[PDB]
Amino acid sequence: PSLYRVLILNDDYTPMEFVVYVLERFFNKSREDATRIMLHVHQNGVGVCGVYTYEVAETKVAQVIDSARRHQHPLQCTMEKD
Ligand SMILES: [Mg+2]
Repeated sequence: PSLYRVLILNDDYTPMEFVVYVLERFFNKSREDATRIMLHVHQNGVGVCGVYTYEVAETKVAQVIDSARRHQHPLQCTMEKD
């Protein structure tokens, strides 16, 4: 039962608030944690949102893209074997 990391990539145009909204909503973070991960990514260029089983991980990558495309932001999100 291998696991997979769900990451988001930093870009220069996506609002800070939407990134915080995303983590709170799709990754189940309190607003303190959300703020941390968002700030971390902003400086590091990449950050782990969470770690799940493959398909759980897969659903979360898809929901972040589908969501990002509706707010019309270019937030990049993908996965990788933990
Ligand atoms: Mg390990």
